[PDB]
Amino acid sequence: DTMKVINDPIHGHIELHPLLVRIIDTPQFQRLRYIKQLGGGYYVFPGASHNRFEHSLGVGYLAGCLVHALGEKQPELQISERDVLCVQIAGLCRNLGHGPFSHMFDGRFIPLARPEVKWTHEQGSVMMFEHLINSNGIKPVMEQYGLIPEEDICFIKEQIVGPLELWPYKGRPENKSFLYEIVSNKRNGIDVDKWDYFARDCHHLGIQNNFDYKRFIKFARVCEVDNELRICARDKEVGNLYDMFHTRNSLHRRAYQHKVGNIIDTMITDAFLKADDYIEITGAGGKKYRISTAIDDMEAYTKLTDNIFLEILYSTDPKLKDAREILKQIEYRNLFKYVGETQPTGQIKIKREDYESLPKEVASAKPKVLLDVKLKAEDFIVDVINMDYGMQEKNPIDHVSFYCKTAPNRAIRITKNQVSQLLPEKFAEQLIRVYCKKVDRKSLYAARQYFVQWCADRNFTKPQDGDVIAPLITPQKKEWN
Amino acid sequence: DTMKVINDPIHGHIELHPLLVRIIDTPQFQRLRYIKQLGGGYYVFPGASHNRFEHSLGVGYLAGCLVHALGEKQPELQISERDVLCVQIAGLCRNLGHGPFSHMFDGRFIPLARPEVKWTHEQGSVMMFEHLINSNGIKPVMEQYGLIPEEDICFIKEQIVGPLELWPYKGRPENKSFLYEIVSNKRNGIDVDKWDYFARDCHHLGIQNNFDYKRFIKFARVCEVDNELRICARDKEVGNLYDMFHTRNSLHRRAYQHKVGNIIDTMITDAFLKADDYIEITGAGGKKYRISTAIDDMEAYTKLTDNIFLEILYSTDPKLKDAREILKQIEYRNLFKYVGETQPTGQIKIKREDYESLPKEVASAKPKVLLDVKLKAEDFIVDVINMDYGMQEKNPIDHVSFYCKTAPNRAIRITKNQVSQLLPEKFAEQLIRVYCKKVDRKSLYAARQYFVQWCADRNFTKPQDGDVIAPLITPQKKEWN
Amino acid sequence: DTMKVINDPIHGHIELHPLLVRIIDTPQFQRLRYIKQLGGGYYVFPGASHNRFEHSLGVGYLAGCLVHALGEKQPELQISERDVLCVQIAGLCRNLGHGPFSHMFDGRFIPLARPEVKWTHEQGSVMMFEHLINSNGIKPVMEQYGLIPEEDICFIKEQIVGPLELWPYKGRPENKSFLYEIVSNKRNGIDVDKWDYFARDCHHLGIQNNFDYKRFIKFARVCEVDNELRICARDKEVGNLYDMFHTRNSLHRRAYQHKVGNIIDTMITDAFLKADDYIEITGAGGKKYRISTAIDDMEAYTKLTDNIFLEILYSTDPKLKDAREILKQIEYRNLFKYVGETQPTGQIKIKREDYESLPKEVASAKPKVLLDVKLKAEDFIVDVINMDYGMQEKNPIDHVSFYCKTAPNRAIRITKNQVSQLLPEKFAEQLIRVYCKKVDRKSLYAARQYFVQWCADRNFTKPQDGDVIAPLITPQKKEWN
Amino acid sequence: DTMKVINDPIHGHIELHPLLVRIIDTPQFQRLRYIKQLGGGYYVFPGASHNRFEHSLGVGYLAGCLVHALGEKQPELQISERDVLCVQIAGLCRNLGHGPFSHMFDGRFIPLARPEVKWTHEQGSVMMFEHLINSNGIKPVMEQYGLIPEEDICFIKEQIVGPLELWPYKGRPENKSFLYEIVSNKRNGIDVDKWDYFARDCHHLGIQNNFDYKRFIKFARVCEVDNELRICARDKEVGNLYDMFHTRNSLHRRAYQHKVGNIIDTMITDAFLKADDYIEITGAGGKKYRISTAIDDMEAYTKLTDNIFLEILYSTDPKLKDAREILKQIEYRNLFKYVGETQPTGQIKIKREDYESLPKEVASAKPKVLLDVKLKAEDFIVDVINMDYGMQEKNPIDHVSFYCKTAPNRAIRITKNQVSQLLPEKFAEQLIRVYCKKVDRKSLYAARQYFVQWCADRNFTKPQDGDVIAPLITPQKKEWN
Ligand SMILES: Nc1nc2c(ncn2[C@H]2C[C@H](O)[C@@H](COP(=O)(O)OP(=O)(O)OP(=O)(O)O)O2)c(=O)[nH]1
Ligand SMILES: Nc1nc2c(ncn2[C@H]2C[C@H](O)[C@@H](COP(=O)(O)OP(=O)(O)OP(=O)(O)O)O2)c(=O)[nH]1
Ligand SMILES: Nc1nc2c(ncn2[C@H]2C[C@H](O)[C@@H](COP(=O)(O)OP(=O)(O)OP(=O)(O)O)O2)c(=O)[nH]1
Ligand SMILES: Nc1nc2c(ncn2[C@H]2C[C@H](O)[C@@H](COP(=O)(O)OP(=O)(O)OP(=O)(O)O)O2)c(=O)[nH]1
Repeated sequence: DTMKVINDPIHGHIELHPLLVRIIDTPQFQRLRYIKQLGGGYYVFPGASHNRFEHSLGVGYLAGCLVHALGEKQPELQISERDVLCVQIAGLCRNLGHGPFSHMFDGRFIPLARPEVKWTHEQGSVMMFEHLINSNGIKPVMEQYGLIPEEDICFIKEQIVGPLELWPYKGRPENKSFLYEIVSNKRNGIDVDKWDYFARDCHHLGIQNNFDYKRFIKFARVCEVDNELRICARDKEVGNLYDMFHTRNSLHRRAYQHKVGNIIDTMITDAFLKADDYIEITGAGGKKYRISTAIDDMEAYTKLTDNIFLEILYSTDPKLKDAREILKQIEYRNLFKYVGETQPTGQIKIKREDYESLPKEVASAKPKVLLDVKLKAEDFIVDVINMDYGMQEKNPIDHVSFYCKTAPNRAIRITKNQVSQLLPEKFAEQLIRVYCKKVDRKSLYAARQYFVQWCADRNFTKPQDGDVIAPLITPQKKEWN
Repeated sequence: DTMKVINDPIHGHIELHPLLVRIIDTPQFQRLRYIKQLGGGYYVFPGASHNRFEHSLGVGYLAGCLVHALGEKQPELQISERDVLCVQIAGLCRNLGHGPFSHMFDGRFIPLARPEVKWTHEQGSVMMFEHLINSNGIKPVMEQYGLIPEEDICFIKEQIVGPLELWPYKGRPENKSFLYEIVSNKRNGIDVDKWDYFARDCHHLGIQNNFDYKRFIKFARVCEVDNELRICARDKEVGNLYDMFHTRNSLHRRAYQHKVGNIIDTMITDAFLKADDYIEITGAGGKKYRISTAIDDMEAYTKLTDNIFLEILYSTDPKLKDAREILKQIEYRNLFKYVGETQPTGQIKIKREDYESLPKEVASAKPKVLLDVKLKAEDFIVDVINMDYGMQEKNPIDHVSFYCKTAPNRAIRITKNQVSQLLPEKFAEQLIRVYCKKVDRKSLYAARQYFVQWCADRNFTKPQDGDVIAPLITPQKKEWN
Repeated sequence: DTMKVINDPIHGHIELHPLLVRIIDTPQFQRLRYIKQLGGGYYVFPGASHNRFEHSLGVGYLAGCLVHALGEKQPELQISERDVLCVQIAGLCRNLGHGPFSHMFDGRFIPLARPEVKWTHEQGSVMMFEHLINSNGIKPVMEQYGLIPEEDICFIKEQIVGPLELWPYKGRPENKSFLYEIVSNKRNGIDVDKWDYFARDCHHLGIQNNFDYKRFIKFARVCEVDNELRICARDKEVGNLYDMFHTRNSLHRRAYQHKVGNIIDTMITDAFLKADDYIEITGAGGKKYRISTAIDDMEAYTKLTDNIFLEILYSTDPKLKDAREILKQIEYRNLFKYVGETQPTGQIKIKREDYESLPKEVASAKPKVLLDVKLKAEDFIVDVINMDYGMQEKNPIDHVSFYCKTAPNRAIRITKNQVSQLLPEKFAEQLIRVYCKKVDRKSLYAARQYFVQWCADRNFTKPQDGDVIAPLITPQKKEWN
Repeated sequence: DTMKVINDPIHGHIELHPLLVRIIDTPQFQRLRYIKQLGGGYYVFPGASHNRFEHSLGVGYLAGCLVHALGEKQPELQISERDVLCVQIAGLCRNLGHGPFSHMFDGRFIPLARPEVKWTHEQGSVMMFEHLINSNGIKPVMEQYGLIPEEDICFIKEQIVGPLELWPYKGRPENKSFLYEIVSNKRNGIDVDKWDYFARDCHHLGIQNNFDYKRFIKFARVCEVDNELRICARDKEVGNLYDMFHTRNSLHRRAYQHKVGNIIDTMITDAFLKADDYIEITGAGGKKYRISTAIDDMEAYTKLTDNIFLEILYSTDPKLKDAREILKQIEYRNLFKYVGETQPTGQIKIKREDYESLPKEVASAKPKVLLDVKLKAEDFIVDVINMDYGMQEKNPIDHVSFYCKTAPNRAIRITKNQVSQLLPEKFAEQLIRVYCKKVDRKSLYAARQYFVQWCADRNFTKPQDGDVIAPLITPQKKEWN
């Protein structure tokens, strides 16, 4: 068997080693063709038809580019072909755990369907990878190409999910620490997975990408930091690193958190929840699983993709009527109505436990306005979005090591003040979107009054259209004007 | 209510009139989200994840651009807002009739499943459009925005499929004949549908597009030709028009007729044929249809998309085992093996009626090579591809009218010699690909010997790799040496 | 005479009205072919070969696009063909006043050569425009196409330079106030000139542009604000508007203020100053002008372009030896050495009057570190860069009017807190770059010690490489540690 | 000294070895910043501001990419770092010999100014390279980095100009023959110089490029052919190779041979010829040269760039009045008028020696039409363009070697019949453009009559607009009708 070339619109011609091809040509990997990268986003950006499969190829490619570049510049690192292949495989396989409509599944559906369980796509990816290896006789192929399965499978999993539990890794030692910063960077989030989705999502969304990953690679080096060998960026690239996270935030703002994309994701999730008792997925030993329990059996999970949306949509069973009707309303674009957006002021943050109390709060507000209709808690959806630089409150650039041209082997730190006073002073905030399930004109008018009143009662920010949608309410709050 | 803006990666911001939005937001139109533009091509070019839905939006957009531009430059044409809307609707809806995996359905599956019927995507599009209008109460909406449904629905259908049967059209008169040249140009094939797929397919495939549709629009005018008002191009654009068809041929050669893309399409078609007795699709009156008969009932056809592939793949029914196994082999990349390509020589053309006799012919050849295995007719697939400039033998540029700068209202003709001696001497040819269903090394070696011998016996062209794959056969033919 | 089409890499096919063509085809306009958009930037980014001429065409094009879009959406504005042409002409002609190497001339050379005079490219553009009109018999042509020269020439000049001096404009009245916001927006800096250079500079520099001007145009409307009709943006676009200025800042940071591009601009300016007594430029009446005095006579200024660089470089006159030698050193890449960058802290701001005193201060600093060589004020260059959002300390978005979907004719305001807490807290800062004219290793080491000591003495920010370049000095300043 | 990174819009980040930087940072190399790649093309395509300098960097980059890829795939070739550097230097330096406005200088000016001499840019590049090496002490630097100047300078020159005059090369032996196929491919024209200008010219012109050089590199291998090791392409790439030449032809047709770009080049050449007696360029020993004789002294030639255009344009010397006036007319767009285009038929070919007789022939034609004015030989310009695939009549693909997947070390040939029947049947043709120096309406009408009559008299092809421009002449020729 020989290497294969794949033409990708983002990366051009990607060379795949025979071992990589063997891993790719399995039901577990090919499954990713049937899961949309941006889920409900496709229903707002028609270009975003792209799936997790092509993203995965790109991540594997870029992982190879970075590890190869480091090895070529610094032979002293002793990076090996075996190392390169393991990094590529991890890059290739770190999206294996995604479910129907990607983030919607891990972000919205599973938390509601199975609150007791803890689930992440990372854990899913490790489980799927194991299933892929075992179901397709990959281990023999790995030794054929010089890999040592026991150590290297461990190494690959560790790159995906982190320590499987002083040096916490078993797949490689401290001297090769930098290898763990390529595919999924737990230290500061600067990894090749972001680089591919920036470029790929932008290509499909029809929005341009400002981050130059090729430049980053060119300026990347490995230096000793606290007795570890780690990837360091050239000092002058610090502005570009801040911009990388800015680009991520802008993609979330324009696309991933689009108000309508989110509501479509919300509606699809509700449809899945209502279908969950009735859809069956056959797993290992012929046993039957549900959408919510397929995560327990990888054989079942292998067959859990975006297709479930169509299975529900095309169903005739009366048990599926409620779920089916929701999806049909999406098709007719009878969506829940966006009422508005606000943000908390000052120190105050909204806790995850409190999310459920929020619709009730909106319904409880007493706008001093005559209303034809009275709305109830159940008529409102409140979606809270945490926007940050990937490390909650923290500045990820405080967790980057740099080097300077006069001493390329000496790692240094750079503070925010040393860079620009125009940069963010905070690295996390919350957006609160409110929608109404009643779509009639009178209901929407009422919803706007409750919403703006709630904002005022809580001293949230004035909605941008507040003076238009609620001219009677906005005047009462002095701070607003 | 109001117009909507959609951001498209190819065209940027597309404005959709409220009437267009009403048509788009229906089950019949949204269905196109679930049908891949390039079908099996996605399995060779990972970027080609795009669906018929986004292509349809682009076609409607470009149809609007062209009709609008003509009206702005030539007020004397009396192009009306009603005309603009009807052209946009036709552009939007001319892909409604496509089936699962696009060309595979009309090009491969239906011809085999229903040889008696004559089916085209164009006919399908008209039927689906009628179903869309009737199922969603569109006619009242058309009247609201100034359309006259009887005349305008006729006009829209005519743009899609041609005369529904001296001026043959009923939707518009001879003085608006040019309007019929925008969405689906039956005169010479220069239409906005091609312009969108050139740009869109290129963007997703990762191959660059050489044709400038915007330039064409800028140089397009309407002139009187044989007592009809028709779209004419500036004389000087003739080279670019030849190049448009060159671009189309290159896209077919690189992508649409990719040997492996074609074989995947072939395998999927075989799977569908084997599943056809067992898959049920519920149509009007709760009644049940097959993949092959859903075309008879639009309610059933509405639910016939690429999902069928996954329904088969994920099935457990023993009756579907053979169909399911084919799709599973696609996943493992255990595909039928490409043996080679050849072409007829001289005046020889291969008739459609003779396609079935070809595998037998290959199996009947007697290569003077020792073979451990003997292959049979059923082990071979022979795929004949007709590559042309869209009008069989004819030069489409002979069916274009031009105008010159010194007399912009005077239509002229331009012959091929008046342009370049480097242009094609012929405008149609045939490519013949041979594959083998037995994938083992010995079988593939044998298949190569039969194939090259068959080529020699028929006086077809020497396969490009003939001296390598069949060194003992190739020497025999004098014409090849 | 008829309209002309120009193919532009940024905008595609641009249509130019015959009047515009007459203006373009003059020595005064064609001159812009010989002035680089980014001056010394070309010597760092080899792609940035582009000239002011093609930028000007793009600005004229976009000015037309915006005025046309507003008129089509809001017929009630009574925008006239005469208005459209005047806006296009202003867009076309607002770069006429640029001198050799663009910003370098107005930003560096003229302030040093002619400190008494107040010169701006805007003033230059008005003067050149007048010279263009008068020298080429344009006024008759304007009348031919329906313009009224007295009012319209005034209007065009006002768009370029602002009031020529309660409504301050004479070219158009308050009802057409929005027209003044297109070409050069004095209210908030959101104009089509920025939009072209973002796209064009990015195209040539090899840096991606993330601002979508076409989207902005689509969402732009005219609303009444304080008894003026002004351009308003859709409320939703506010994030994108903040990002427009972010993009501008990033282009300055990456490209326009590149440390080496700036030093090359500095060296070229020094060469021009040394050549100024000896280069002659023949103006009106055969009178001779200097590089520094050509601005006084437009006939002379017409012949003052980047050519002057080559005239000096290729000269043999002994008087030009010093100037010529500087340019020759640029060619050998024997440039002054970059020592580092710092910023003021707290309330501290560096005044224009204090710039020379800066080199002396650096030279005056006493490191406490032994040095082989002693450096003098004259050996240092200190370049102070004011980075802001175009309105000094002010937030330009506070000077934008918005509209909301529920009331598109009602102008509103949006504050920064209503948007994101991750946005800049400040909108202006200063960067201080230090270079050394002595390029030897010992001199450079000494320069680094003086520089970091100076930073510490002034309480400026710690240079990013401070611990590497000046390990002895960095510890002393507690604030840094 | 260390490697430098340059950001290029076409290639992104290009790494330059220190030796390459030393060569680049010389007056001889930096000169290329002041010569436009497409000469007069800039005056038709405003995007084409790019210069020979940035093209040269790209060619050096791609030369490195190809040689490095071959070495990585085939260690047995024994490609050395020394080899890589020499190939890069040749790629970098193969444009050193270009003169003002590029092709205009070698293609139009020198043939007229110095008919006795045989001059090519290739010869110029070798001379300039020698001058560069000797003037800047490069040989010691070459030795420092492991080059052997005697052998390697010879090798570099040979790559640029071919054998310096059975293996004809002295710089490398037959086992490294493939190295000579990278920078300037004398065998078939497939070289990295074309690849850069395709991409770069397209980027700037605003026309898309459809040739994928990266793909070509990926599929390139070295195989033994007639006792030489030569670069071979994968068999299936043959279509793409035909398309490479098609792309070249299309760029010539759309851009490089644009009728107006050519006439501007013609006018500039005439201006240079009229200025030649009076412009002085100071060369070695202070001696003076003319535009036409600067090619004799490299020190003078170093200072011969596009600036000559501006020196003439800005001159006041009465002796330069005639030359200056031509350039001023270009600025006013008072260009000679395009009359039309035709081609020879049958076997007819127009020799270089006969070009002079053509204007007289046109003037001699007797159209049987009444004319107000009589035109003379001197009023006509006849421009003959040879359009081919780079090898005159020959098919360059007949001079390409291929390999097949089954036997990657075995070189094969592929004939045109083996490929596509839609490909060109001829590989060379001539275009004849006629212009008139008299631009008045009566003169232009007369010119059209003479032109079409001449075409008929000679049995050339019917001009595309012939029936409009000469309705009384075209009916006469039966072949046309
Ligand atoms: N850019 C470009 N990409 C192509 C072209 N033809 C195919 N591709 C894409 C499709 C695949 O993603 C990738 C590899 O396709 P190939 O046809 O070279 O591989 P295939 O396995 O069919 O051929 P082989 O097994 O090597 O004979 O390149 C082309 O002409 N241009
Ligand atoms: N280029 C670009 N496209 C965007 C941005 N935000 C949204 N889009 C895309 C998504 C859709 O295809 C299209 C329209 O999205 P909008 O958010 O403007 O429409 P939506 O109906 O959500 O808002 P509206 O109903 O007007 O309040 O533009 C953006 O910031 N930049
Ligand atoms: N994209 C593209 N641009 C072209 C092509 N040919 C010329 N251009 C560019 C060059 C100019 O910037 C612009 C107009 O060129 P044209 O050749 O159409 O105008 P020209 O005045 O030479 O012809 P005309 O006076 O109309 O007979 O378009 C082409 O084939 N494709
Ligand atoms: N894409 C991109 N290119 C940049 C950026 N900054 C500079 N460049 C370009 C300009 C040059 O062509 C090339 C190298 O610029 P650098 O600033 O990295 O090199 P420089 O020699 O100025 O710094 P050094 O000597 O390494 O301290 O990259 C950036 O932020 N993004």
